[PDB]
Amino acid sequence: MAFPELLDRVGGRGRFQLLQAVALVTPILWVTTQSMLENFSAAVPHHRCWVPLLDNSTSQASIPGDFGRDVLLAVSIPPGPDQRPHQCLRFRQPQWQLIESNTTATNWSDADTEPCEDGWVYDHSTFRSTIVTTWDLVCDSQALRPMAQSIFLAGILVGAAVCGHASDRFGRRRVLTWSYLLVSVSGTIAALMPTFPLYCLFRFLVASAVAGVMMNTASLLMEWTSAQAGPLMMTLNALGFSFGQVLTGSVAYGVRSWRMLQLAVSAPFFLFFVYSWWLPESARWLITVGRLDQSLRELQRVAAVNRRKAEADTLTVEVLRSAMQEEPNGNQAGARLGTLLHTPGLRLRTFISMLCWFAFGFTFFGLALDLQALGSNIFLLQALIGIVDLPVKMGSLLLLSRLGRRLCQASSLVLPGLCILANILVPREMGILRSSLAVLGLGSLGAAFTCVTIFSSELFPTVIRMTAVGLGQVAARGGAILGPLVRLLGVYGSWLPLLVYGVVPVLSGLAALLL
Ligand SMILES: CC(C)(Sc1ccncc1-c1ccc(C#N)c2ccccc12)C(=O)O
Repeated sequence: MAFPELLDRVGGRGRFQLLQAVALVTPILWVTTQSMLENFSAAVPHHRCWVPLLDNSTSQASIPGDFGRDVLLAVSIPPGPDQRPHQCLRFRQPQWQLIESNTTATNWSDADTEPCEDGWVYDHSTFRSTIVTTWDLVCDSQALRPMAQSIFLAGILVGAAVCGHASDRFGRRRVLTWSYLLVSVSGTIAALMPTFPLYCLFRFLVASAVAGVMMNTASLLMEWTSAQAGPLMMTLNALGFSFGQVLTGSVAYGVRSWRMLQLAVSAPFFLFFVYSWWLPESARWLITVGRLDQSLRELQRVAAVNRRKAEADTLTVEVLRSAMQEEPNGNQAGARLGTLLHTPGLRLRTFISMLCWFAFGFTFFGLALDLQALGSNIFLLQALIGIVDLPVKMGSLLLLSRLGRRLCQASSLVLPGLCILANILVPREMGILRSSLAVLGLGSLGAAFTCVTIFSSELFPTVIRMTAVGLGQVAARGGAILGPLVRLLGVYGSWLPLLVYGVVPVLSGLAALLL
Protein backbone atom coordinates (compact mmCIF):
# COMPACT_ATOMS: atom_id res chain seq x y z
CA MET A 1 0.00 0.00 0.00
CA ALA A 2 1.30 3.43 -0.98
CA PHE A 3 1.23 6.53 1.19
CA PRO A 4 -1.55 8.40 -0.71
CA GLU A 5 -4.04 5.67 0.25
CA LEU A 6 -3.07 6.08 3.91
CA LEU A 7 -3.42 9.86 3.68
CA ASP A 8 -6.80 9.23 2.05
CA ARG A 9 -8.08 7.02 4.86
CA VAL A 10 -6.74 9.45 7.47
CA GLY A 11 -8.10 12.66 5.93
CA GLY A 12 -6.74 15.22 3.48
CA ARG A 13 -9.33 18.01 3.49
CA GLY A 14 -10.48 17.68 7.11
CA ARG A 15 -10.56 20.53 9.65
CA PHE A 16 -7.02 19.67 10.77
CA GLN A 17 -5.73 20.98 7.45
CA LEU A 18 -7.58 24.26 7.95
CA LEU A 19 -6.13 24.67 11.44
CA GLN A 20 -2.60 23.93 10.24
CA ALA A 21 -3.00 26.31 7.30
CA VAL A 22 -3.97 29.14 9.64
CA ALA A 23 -1.28 28.34 12.21
CA LEU A 24 1.46 28.21 9.56
CA VAL A 25 0.34 31.10 7.35
CA THR A 26 0.03 33.60 10.22
CA PRO A 27 3.85 33.84 10.76
CA ILE A 28 4.47 34.47 7.05
CA LEU A 29 3.14 38.01 7.54
CA TRP A 30 5.80 38.74 10.14
CA VAL A 31 8.50 37.06 8.05
CA THR A 32 7.58 39.50 5.27
CA THR A 33 7.71 42.34 7.81
CA GLN A 34 11.22 41.35 8.90
CA SER A 35 12.29 41.18 5.26
CA MET A 36 10.82 44.57 4.31
CA LEU A 37 11.66 46.53 7.48
CA GLU A 38 14.78 48.02 5.86
CA ASN A 39 12.49 50.47 4.06
CA PHE A 40 11.55 52.22 7.32
CA SER A 41 14.30 51.36 9.81
CA ALA A 42 16.95 52.96 7.56
CA ALA A 43 15.24 55.89 5.84
CA VAL A 44 17.26 58.95 4.80
CA PRO A 45 15.89 62.19 6.29
CA HIS A 46 16.95 65.63 5.10
CA HIS A 47 20.34 66.88 6.28
CA ARG A 48 22.59 69.92 6.16
CA CYS A 49 26.08 70.71 7.38
CA TRP A 50 26.45 71.62 11.04
CA VAL A 51 26.86 75.35 11.58
CA PRO A 52 28.54 77.26 14.44
CA LEU A 53 26.40 80.38 14.11
CA LEU A 54 23.14 78.48 13.57
CA ASP A 55 23.42 75.55 15.98
CA ASN A 56 25.72 76.51 18.87
CA SER A 57 23.68 78.68 21.23
CA THR A 58 27.00 79.97 22.57
CA SER A 59 27.56 81.80 19.28
CA GLN A 60 23.81 82.36 18.85
CA ALA A 61 23.91 84.59 21.93
CA SER A 62 26.68 86.70 20.35
CA ILE A 63 25.19 87.38 16.89
CA PRO A 64 25.37 91.05 15.81
CA GLY A 65 22.08 91.75 14.08
CA ASP A 66 18.69 90.04 14.23
CA PHE A 67 18.55 88.52 10.76
CA GLY A 68 16.07 85.88 9.66
CA ARG A 69 17.00 82.23 9.85
CA ASP A 70 16.83 82.05 6.05
CA VAL A 71 19.44 84.84 5.95
CA LEU A 72 21.81 82.94 8.22
CA LEU A 73 21.23 79.76 6.21
CA ALA A 74 22.17 81.65 3.04
CA VAL A 75 25.25 83.06 4.77
CA SER A 76 26.57 79.74 6.06
CA ILE A 77 25.62 77.09 3.46
CA PRO A 78 25.98 77.43 -0.33
CA PRO A 79 22.90 76.63 -2.42
CA GLY A 80 22.42 73.20 -3.94
CA PRO A 81 21.10 71.93 -7.28
CA ASP A 82 17.53 71.67 -5.94
CA GLN A 83 17.68 75.26 -4.58
CA ARG A 84 18.17 73.66 -1.14
CA PRO A 85 21.29 74.18 0.99
CA HIS A 86 24.18 71.93 0.02
CA GLN A 87 24.32 68.70 1.97
CA CYS A 88 28.07 68.06 2.27
CA LEU A 89 29.69 71.52 2.28
CA ARG A 90 30.07 74.52 4.57
CA PHE A 91 31.52 78.01 4.19
CA ARG A 92 34.81 77.89 6.10
CA GLN A 93 34.45 81.56 7.14
CA PRO A 94 31.09 83.34 7.58
CA GLN A 95 30.62 85.13 4.25
CA TRP A 96 28.87 88.41 4.99
CA GLN A 97 29.30 89.56 1.38
CA LEU A 98 26.45 87.29 0.28
CA ILE A 99 23.80 89.57 1.81
CA GLU A 100 24.08 92.31 -0.82
CA SER A 101 21.98 91.56 -3.90
CA ASN A 102 24.28 93.83 -5.93
CA THR A 103 26.72 90.89 -6.18
CA THR A 104 25.61 87.84 -8.16
CA ALA A 105 26.36 84.98 -5.75
CA THR A 106 27.55 82.41 -8.28
CA ASN A 107 31.39 82.56 -8.37
CA TRP A 108 32.31 80.44 -5.35
CA SER A 109 35.27 78.06 -5.57
CA ASP A 110 35.32 74.80 -3.62
CA ALA A 111 38.45 76.08 -1.86
CA ASP A 112 36.27 78.42 0.22
CA THR A 113 34.34 75.43 1.63
CA GLU A 114 35.32 72.53 3.87
CA PRO A 115 33.78 69.12 4.58
CA CYS A 116 31.50 68.74 7.58
CA GLU A 117 33.88 68.18 10.50
CA ASP A 118 31.21 68.81 13.18
CA GLY A 119 28.51 66.29 12.31
CA TRP A 120 25.21 66.81 10.53
CA VAL A 121 21.76 68.13 11.39
CA TYR A 122 18.72 66.06 10.44
CA ASP A 123 15.04 66.96 10.43
CA HIS A 124 12.70 65.10 12.78
CA SER A 125 9.42 65.95 11.05
CA THR A 126 8.36 62.37 10.30
CA PHE A 127 11.17 60.09 11.53
CA ARG A 128 12.62 60.31 15.03
CA SER A 129 15.84 58.39 14.31
CA THR A 130 17.05 55.84 11.77
CA ILE A 131 20.43 54.15 11.36
CA VAL A 132 21.31 56.81 8.78
CA THR A 133 20.80 59.32 11.59
CA THR A 134 22.54 57.19 14.22
CA TRP A 135 25.78 56.33 12.42
CA ASP A 136 25.91 59.16 9.84
CA LEU A 137 26.17 57.20 6.59
CA VAL A 138 25.98 60.42 4.58
CA CYS A 139 28.04 62.30 1.99
CA ASP A 140 31.07 60.03 2.28
CA SER A 141 29.71 56.58 3.17
CA GLN A 142 26.37 56.93 1.34
CA ALA A 143 27.25 53.64 -0.37
CA LEU A 144 26.91 51.65 2.87
CA ARG A 145 23.17 50.95 2.75
CA PRO A 146 23.21 48.70 -0.36
CA MET A 147 26.07 46.88 1.35
CA ALA A 148 23.80 46.11 4.31
CA GLN A 149 20.99 44.94 2.04
CA SER A 150 23.33 42.74 -0.01
CA ILE A 151 24.61 41.21 3.23
CA PHE A 152 21.02 40.48 4.26
CA LEU A 153 20.31 38.71 0.97
CA ALA A 154 23.55 36.71 1.13
CA GLY A 155 22.39 35.64 4.57
CA ILE A 156 19.10 34.47 3.07
CA LEU A 157 21.01 32.40 0.51
CA VAL A 158 23.46 30.72 2.89
CA GLY A 159 20.72 30.06 5.43
CA ALA A 160 18.44 28.52 2.82
CA ALA A 161 21.17 26.09 1.74
CA VAL A 162 22.29 25.12 5.25
CA CYS A 163 18.76 24.78 6.63
CA GLY A 164 17.79 22.69 3.61
CA HIS A 165 20.53 20.18 4.33
CA ALA A 166 19.85 20.21 8.07
CA SER A 167 16.10 19.69 7.63
CA ASP A 168 16.73 16.84 5.22
CA ARG A 169 18.98 15.20 7.82
CA PHE A 170 16.92 15.99 10.95
CA GLY A 171 13.25 16.65 10.13
CA ARG A 172 10.81 19.44 9.36
CA ARG A 173 9.23 20.56 12.64
CA ARG A 174 12.55 20.54 14.52
CA VAL A 175 14.29 22.87 12.10
CA LEU A 176 11.12 24.97 11.94
CA THR A 177 10.94 25.59 15.68
CA TRP A 178 14.68 26.19 16.04
CA SER A 179 14.54 28.68 13.15
CA TYR A 180 11.72 30.48 14.94
CA LEU A 181 13.89 30.77 18.05
CA LEU A 182 16.93 31.88 16.04
CA VAL A 183 14.96 34.65 14.31
CA SER A 184 13.63 35.88 17.65
CA VAL A 185 17.00 35.92 19.43
CA SER A 186 18.98 37.40 16.55
CA GLY A 187 16.42 40.15 15.99
CA THR A 188 16.39 41.04 19.68
CA ILE A 189 20.18 41.27 19.82
CA ALA A 190 20.37 43.24 16.56
CA ALA A 191 17.97 45.80 17.97
CA LEU A 192 20.57 46.93 20.58
CA MET A 193 24.06 46.78 19.05
CA PRO A 194 26.18 49.97 19.22
CA THR A 195 28.23 49.82 16.00
CA PHE A 196 27.57 49.07 12.34
CA PRO A 197 29.43 45.75 11.72
CA LEU A 198 27.60 44.03 14.58
CA TYR A 199 24.30 45.24 13.14
CA CYS A 200 25.27 43.80 9.76
CA LEU A 201 26.29 40.45 11.26
CA PHE A 202 23.05 40.04 13.18
CA ARG A 203 20.97 41.03 10.17
CA PHE A 204 22.88 38.27 8.37
CA LEU A 205 21.89 35.71 11.00
CA VAL A 206 18.28 36.94 11.02
CA ALA A 207 18.04 36.49 7.25
CA SER A 208 19.54 33.00 7.42
CA ALA A 209 16.99 31.85 9.99
CA VAL A 210 14.17 33.50 8.02
CA ALA A 211 15.10 31.56 4.89
CA GLY A 212 15.09 28.39 6.97
CA VAL A 213 11.62 28.93 8.42
CA MET A 214 10.21 29.97 5.03
CA MET A 215 11.41 26.83 3.25
CA ASN A 216 10.28 24.50 6.03
CA THR A 217 6.86 26.16 6.22
CA ALA A 218 6.42 25.62 2.49
CA SER A 219 7.41 21.96 2.74
CA LEU A 220 5.23 21.14 5.75
CA LEU A 221 2.24 22.97 4.28
CA MET A 222 2.49 21.09 0.98
CA GLU A 223 3.20 17.66 2.44
CA TRP A 224 0.37 17.01 4.92
CA THR A 225 -2.35 17.32 2.25
CA SER A 226 -3.47 15.39 -0.80
CA ALA A 227 -2.21 16.10 -4.30
CA GLN A 228 -5.56 17.65 -5.24
CA ALA A 229 -5.36 20.78 -3.07
CA GLY A 230 -1.65 21.60 -3.41
CA PRO A 231 -2.02 24.70 -5.59
CA LEU A 232 -4.55 26.12 -3.12
CA MET A 233 -1.94 25.81 -0.37
CA MET A 234 0.63 27.54 -2.58
CA THR A 235 -1.90 30.29 -3.27
CA LEU A 236 -2.44 30.89 0.45
CA ASN A 237 1.33 30.89 1.00
CA ALA A 238 1.57 33.58 -1.68
CA LEU A 239 -1.24 35.73 -0.24
CA GLY A 240 0.61 35.69 3.07
CA PHE A 241 3.25 37.99 1.59
CA SER A 242 0.76 40.64 0.44
CA PHE A 243 -0.98 40.70 3.80
CA GLY A 244 2.47 41.01 5.37
CA GLN A 245 3.14 44.08 3.23
CA VAL A 246 -0.05 45.68 4.56
CA LEU A 247 0.97 44.76 8.11
CA THR A 248 4.39 46.36 7.58
CA GLY A 249 2.71 49.55 6.42
CA SER A 250 0.51 49.74 9.50
CA VAL A 251 3.24 48.83 12.00
CA ALA A 252 5.71 51.34 10.53
CA TYR A 253 2.97 53.95 10.77
CA GLY A 254 2.74 53.00 14.44
CA VAL A 255 6.35 53.34 15.64
CA ARG A 256 8.99 55.84 14.48
CA SER A 257 12.23 54.87 16.28
CA TRP A 258 14.17 52.13 14.53
CA ARG A 259 15.08 50.32 17.75
CA MET A 260 11.51 50.06 19.04
CA LEU A 261 10.22 49.15 15.58
CA GLN A 262 12.87 46.44 15.24
CA LEU A 263 11.99 45.01 18.66
CA ALA A 264 8.26 45.05 17.95
CA VAL A 265 8.85 43.20 14.68
CA SER A 266 11.24 40.66 16.20
CA ALA A 267 9.20 39.91 19.34
CA PRO A 268 6.33 37.54 18.39
CA PHE A 269 8.62 34.87 16.94
CA PHE A 270 9.19 33.66 20.49
CA LEU A 271 5.42 33.26 20.81
CA PHE A 272 5.47 31.25 17.58
CA PHE A 273 8.30 29.09 18.96
CA VAL A 274 6.28 28.50 22.12
CA TYR A 275 3.35 26.93 20.26
CA SER A 276 5.29 25.22 17.47
CA TRP A 277 5.60 22.20 19.79
CA TRP A 278 2.03 20.94 19.38
CA LEU A 279 2.16 20.51 15.59
CA PRO A 280 2.53 16.89 14.42
CA GLU A 281 5.65 16.17 12.40
CA SER A 282 5.60 15.02 8.79
CA ALA A 283 4.96 11.29 8.62
CA ARG A 284 6.24 10.70 5.08
CA TRP A 285 9.79 11.77 5.92
CA LEU A 286 9.75 9.59 9.04
CA ILE A 287 8.71 6.71 6.79
CA THR A 288 11.67 7.50 4.54
CA VAL A 289 14.21 7.34 7.38
CA GLY A 290 12.65 4.28 9.00
CA ARG A 291 11.13 5.25 12.36
CA LEU A 292 7.77 3.60 11.80
CA ASP A 293 6.34 3.82 15.32
CA GLN A 294 6.65 7.60 15.36
CA SER A 295 4.90 7.86 11.99
CA LEU A 296 2.05 5.64 13.17
CA ARG A 297 1.70 7.78 16.29
CA GLU A 298 1.45 10.99 14.26
CA LEU A 299 -1.03 9.38 11.86
CA GLN A 300 -3.26 8.16 14.69
CA ARG A 301 -3.15 11.68 16.15
CA VAL A 302 -4.10 13.50 12.95
CA ALA A 303 -6.84 10.95 12.28
CA ALA A 304 -8.25 11.40 15.79
CA VAL A 305 -8.35 15.15 15.18
CA ASN A 306 -10.54 14.79 12.07
CA ARG A 307 -13.08 12.54 13.87
CA ARG A 308 -11.97 9.53 11.80
CA LYS A 309 -10.74 7.13 14.47
CA ALA A 310 -12.79 4.13 13.29
CA GLU A 311 -11.08 3.74 9.91
CA ALA A 312 -7.63 4.53 11.33
CA ASP A 313 -8.05 1.83 13.99
CA THR A 314 -6.95 -0.64 11.28
CA LEU A 315 -3.52 0.96 10.79
CA THR A 316 -0.62 -1.35 11.67
CA VAL A 317 3.16 -1.36 11.38
CA GLU A 318 3.58 -3.80 8.49
CA VAL A 319 1.57 -1.75 5.99
CA LEU A 320 3.72 1.27 6.84
CA ARG A 321 6.78 -0.93 6.28
CA SER A 322 5.47 -1.94 2.85
CA ALA A 323 4.83 1.74 2.09
CA MET A 324 8.45 2.46 3.03
CA GLN A 325 9.49 -0.30 0.63
CA GLU A 326 7.47 1.51 -2.05
CA GLU A 327 9.26 4.80 -1.30
CA PRO A 328 11.36 6.04 -4.25
CA ASN A 329 15.12 6.50 -4.05
CA GLY A 330 17.09 9.72 -4.46
CA ASN A 331 20.45 8.12 -5.27
CA GLN A 332 20.39 9.70 -8.75
CA ALA A 333 20.62 13.19 -7.19
CA GLY A 334 24.24 13.43 -8.31
CA ALA A 335 23.77 13.17 -12.08
CA ARG A 336 20.55 15.20 -12.38
CA LEU A 337 22.57 18.43 -12.36
CA GLY A 338 24.69 17.07 -15.20
CA THR A 339 22.02 15.70 -17.54
CA LEU A 340 20.09 18.97 -17.25
CA LEU A 341 22.90 20.46 -19.35
CA HIS A 342 24.12 17.43 -21.32
CA THR A 343 20.98 16.57 -23.30
CA PRO A 344 20.27 19.25 -25.95
CA GLY A 345 16.51 19.11 -25.42
CA LEU A 346 16.98 19.98 -21.75
CA ARG A 347 19.73 22.58 -22.21
CA LEU A 348 17.51 25.34 -23.63
CA ARG A 349 14.57 24.62 -21.32
CA THR A 350 16.77 25.61 -18.39
CA PHE A 351 18.64 28.63 -19.79
CA ILE A 352 15.26 30.28 -20.33
CA SER A 353 13.72 29.12 -17.05
CA MET A 354 16.50 30.64 -14.93
CA LEU A 355 16.23 34.01 -16.68
CA CYS A 356 12.59 33.92 -15.62
CA TRP A 357 13.69 33.30 -12.04
CA PHE A 358 16.66 35.69 -12.14
CA ALA A 359 14.58 38.54 -13.55
CA PHE A 360 12.30 38.50 -10.50
CA GLY A 361 14.99 38.70 -7.83
CA PHE A 362 16.81 41.44 -9.72
CA THR A 363 13.89 43.76 -10.48
CA PHE A 364 11.72 43.39 -7.38
CA PHE A 365 14.26 43.81 -4.58
CA GLY A 366 16.16 46.52 -6.46
CA LEU A 367 13.09 48.77 -6.16
CA ALA A 368 10.91 47.57 -3.27
CA LEU A 369 13.73 48.56 -0.91
CA ASP A 370 13.93 52.12 -2.32
CA LEU A 371 10.40 53.38 -1.78
CA GLN A 372 11.85 56.68 -0.55
CA ALA A 373 12.44 57.99 -4.08
CA LEU A 374 9.48 56.53 -6.02
CA GLY A 375 7.01 58.73 -4.12
CA SER A 376 6.41 60.99 -1.16
CA ASN A 377 4.20 59.23 1.42
CA ILE A 378 5.91 55.97 2.31
CA PHE A 379 3.23 54.66 4.67
CA LEU A 380 0.50 54.77 2.02
CA LEU A 381 2.77 53.56 -0.79
CA GLN A 382 3.93 50.53 1.21
CA ALA A 383 0.29 49.56 1.79
CA LEU A 384 -0.86 49.88 -1.83
CA ILE A 385 1.74 47.37 -3.05
CA GLY A 386 -0.05 44.68 -1.06
CA ILE A 387 -3.60 45.76 -1.85
CA VAL A 388 -3.23 45.90 -5.64
CA ASP A 389 -1.34 42.58 -5.68
CA LEU A 390 -4.40 40.50 -4.80
CA PRO A 391 -6.63 41.53 -7.76
CA VAL A 392 -3.74 40.89 -10.15
CA LYS A 393 -2.87 37.66 -8.33
CA MET A 394 -6.43 36.36 -8.57
CA GLY A 395 -6.88 37.68 -12.11
CA SER A 396 -3.74 36.02 -13.45
CA LEU A 397 -4.99 32.54 -12.52
CA LEU A 398 -8.14 33.39 -14.47
CA LEU A 399 -6.12 34.53 -17.49
CA LEU A 400 -4.38 31.14 -17.67
CA SER A 401 -7.40 29.28 -19.05
CA ARG A 402 -8.60 31.92 -21.52
CA LEU A 403 -5.41 33.14 -23.22
CA GLY A 404 -3.47 29.86 -23.07
CA ARG A 405 -0.19 28.56 -21.71
CA ARG A 406 2.71 30.18 -23.58
CA LEU A 407 1.22 33.68 -23.43
CA CYS A 408 0.94 33.77 -19.62
CA GLN A 409 4.59 34.14 -18.60
CA ALA A 410 5.44 36.52 -21.45
CA SER A 411 2.57 38.83 -20.51
CA SER A 412 3.26 38.95 -16.76
CA LEU A 413 6.76 40.39 -17.31
CA VAL A 414 6.36 42.88 -20.17
CA LEU A 415 3.66 44.75 -18.25
CA PRO A 416 5.74 45.26 -15.05
CA GLY A 417 8.68 46.13 -17.28
CA LEU A 418 7.13 48.84 -19.44
CA CYS A 419 5.77 50.74 -16.43
CA ILE A 420 9.30 51.26 -15.11
CA LEU A 421 10.49 52.54 -18.49
CA ALA A 422 7.60 55.04 -18.57
CA ASN A 423 8.63 56.45 -15.18
CA ILE A 424 11.49 58.55 -16.56
CA LEU A 425 9.60 60.15 -19.45
CA VAL A 426 6.65 61.36 -17.36
CA PRO A 427 7.25 64.99 -16.29
CA ARG A 428 8.35 65.61 -12.71
CA GLU A 429 5.42 67.98 -12.10
CA MET A 430 2.78 65.24 -12.39
CA GLY A 431 3.67 63.52 -9.13
CA ILE A 432 0.42 61.59 -8.74
CA LEU A 433 0.73 59.73 -12.03
CA ARG A 434 4.42 59.07 -11.38
CA SER A 435 3.54 57.32 -8.12
CA SER A 436 0.56 55.36 -9.48
CA LEU A 437 2.75 53.94 -12.25
CA ALA A 438 5.20 52.74 -9.61
CA VAL A 439 2.53 50.89 -7.61
CA LEU A 440 1.24 48.97 -10.62
CA GLY A 441 4.84 48.07 -11.42
CA LEU A 442 5.76 46.63 -8.03
CA GLY A 443 2.26 45.27 -7.48
CA SER A 444 2.02 43.25 -10.68
CA LEU A 445 5.39 41.62 -9.95
CA GLY A 446 3.63 39.58 -7.27
CA ALA A 447 1.65 37.56 -9.80
CA ALA A 448 4.86 37.18 -11.82
CA PHE A 449 6.21 35.04 -8.98
CA THR A 450 3.08 32.91 -8.64
CA CYS A 451 3.13 31.87 -12.29
CA VAL A 452 6.76 30.73 -12.46
CA THR A 453 6.28 28.22 -9.64
CA ILE A 454 3.33 26.71 -11.52
CA PHE A 455 5.00 26.69 -14.93
CA SER A 456 8.23 25.24 -13.53
CA SER A 457 6.65 21.83 -12.99
CA GLU A 458 4.84 21.16 -16.26
CA LEU A 459 7.91 21.95 -18.37
CA PHE A 460 10.27 19.38 -16.85
CA PRO A 461 9.61 15.64 -16.46
CA THR A 462 8.67 14.38 -13.02
CA VAL A 463 11.96 12.49 -12.67
CA ILE A 464 14.14 15.63 -12.69
CA ARG A 465 11.38 18.04 -11.65
CA MET A 466 12.70 18.66 -8.14
CA THR A 467 16.12 19.56 -9.54
CA ALA A 468 14.85 22.12 -12.07
CA VAL A 469 12.80 24.03 -9.49
CA GLY A 470 15.90 23.86 -7.31
CA LEU A 471 18.19 25.68 -9.73
CA GLY A 472 15.43 28.21 -10.35
CA GLN A 473 15.61 29.02 -6.65
CA VAL A 474 19.34 29.75 -6.68
CA ALA A 475 19.16 32.02 -9.74
CA ALA A 476 16.36 33.95 -8.06
CA ARG A 477 18.40 34.53 -4.90
CA GLY A 478 21.74 35.00 -6.64
CA GLY A 479 20.08 37.75 -8.63
CA ALA A 480 18.61 39.49 -5.59
CA ILE A 481 22.10 40.20 -4.21
CA LEU A 482 22.88 42.09 -7.41
CA GLY A 483 19.64 44.02 -6.85
CA PRO A 484 20.53 46.82 -4.43
CA LEU A 485 24.12 47.07 -5.67
CA VAL A 486 22.80 48.57 -8.91
CA ARG A 487 21.68 51.70 -7.05
CA LEU A 488 25.36 52.60 -6.68
CA LEU A 489 25.45 53.68 -10.34
CA GLY A 490 23.10 56.60 -9.64
CA VAL A 491 26.05 59.01 -9.54
CA TYR A 492 26.10 59.06 -13.34
CA GLY A 493 22.41 59.92 -13.45
CA SER A 494 19.21 59.61 -11.45
CA TRP A 495 17.57 57.91 -14.44
CA LEU A 496 20.11 55.14 -15.13
CA PRO A 497 19.02 52.89 -12.21
CA LEU A 498 15.46 53.18 -13.51
CA LEU A 499 16.69 52.08 -16.94
CA VAL A 500 18.47 48.88 -15.91
CA TYR A 501 15.75 47.74 -13.51
CA GLY A 502 13.03 47.69 -16.18
CA VAL A 503 14.88 46.49 -19.27
CA VAL A 504 15.90 43.18 -17.65
CA PRO A 505 12.36 41.73 -17.29
CA VAL A 506 11.25 42.86 -20.76
CA LEU A 507 14.32 41.16 -22.22
CA SER A 508 13.46 38.16 -20.04
CA GLY A 509 9.72 37.99 -20.63
CA LEU A 510 9.69 38.36 -24.41
CA ALA A 511 12.37 35.66 -24.54
CA ALA A 512 10.31 33.30 -22.37
CA LEU A 513 7.57 32.70 -24.95
CA LEU A 514 10.14 30.90 -27.14
CA LEU A 515 9.46 27.69 -25.18
C1 LIG B 1 11.80 33.91 -1.25
C2 LIG B 1 12.84 34.79 -1.94
C3 LIG B 1 14.20 34.61 -1.27
S1 LIG B 1 12.35 36.53 -1.83
C4 LIG B 1 11.92 36.97 -0.12
C5 LIG B 1 12.89 37.18 0.79
C6 LIG B 1 12.54 37.51 2.09
N1 LIG B 1 11.25 37.62 2.44
C7 LIG B 1 10.28 37.41 1.52
C8 LIG B 1 10.62 37.07 0.23
C9 LIG B 1 9.53 36.84 -0.82
C10 LIG B 1 9.55 35.63 -1.63
C11 LIG B 1 8.47 35.49 -2.61
C12 LIG B 1 7.57 36.55 -2.63
C13 LIG B 1 6.42 36.47 -3.63
N2 LIG B 1 5.57 36.40 -4.37
C14 LIG B 1 7.60 37.62 -1.88
C15 LIG B 1 6.61 38.59 -2.03
C16 LIG B 1 6.63 39.72 -1.25
C17 LIG B 1 7.61 39.89 -0.33
C18 LIG B 1 8.57 38.93 -0.19
C19 LIG B 1 8.56 37.78 -0.99
C20 LIG B 1 12.94 34.42 -3.41
O1 LIG B 1 13.56 35.18 -4.20
O2 LIG B 1 12.40 33.37 -3.83
